[PDB]
Amino acid sequence: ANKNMKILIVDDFSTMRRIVKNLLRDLGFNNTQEADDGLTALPMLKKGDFDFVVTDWNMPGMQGIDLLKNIRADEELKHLPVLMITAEAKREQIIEAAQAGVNGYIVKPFTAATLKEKLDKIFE
Ligand code: BEF
Ligand SMILES: [Mg+2]
Repeated sequence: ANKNMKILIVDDFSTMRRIVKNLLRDLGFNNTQEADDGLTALPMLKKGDFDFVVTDWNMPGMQGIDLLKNIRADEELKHLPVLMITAEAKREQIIEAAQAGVNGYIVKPFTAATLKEKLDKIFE
């Protein structure tokens, strides 16, 4: 588990990207960059050579679910682990993200404790 892997934090809420960034720093990860919607994340992922994606769901531009499908439906981006963070706690929606290929999930609000937990869970 590289602690200097390039990570993209996607969320329409700036403060949330901010919180995620610091929790990640707390766990020994400071190579984070941001995108405020799935529409701005894609082009970044398209040439940024990121290693990990943490994405919100509910986003006006391109919903987090659609972003993961684009990442998956893309031969150069389909190995990217994706942790979905979001308020949508409905099982039917978690299922949907699972079928779409997400690697992990985590419901807002969460702590550094819970985050690290999820991260380790993901690396496979
Ligand atoms: F905006 Be995410 F669905 F919390
Ligand atoms: Mg949102």
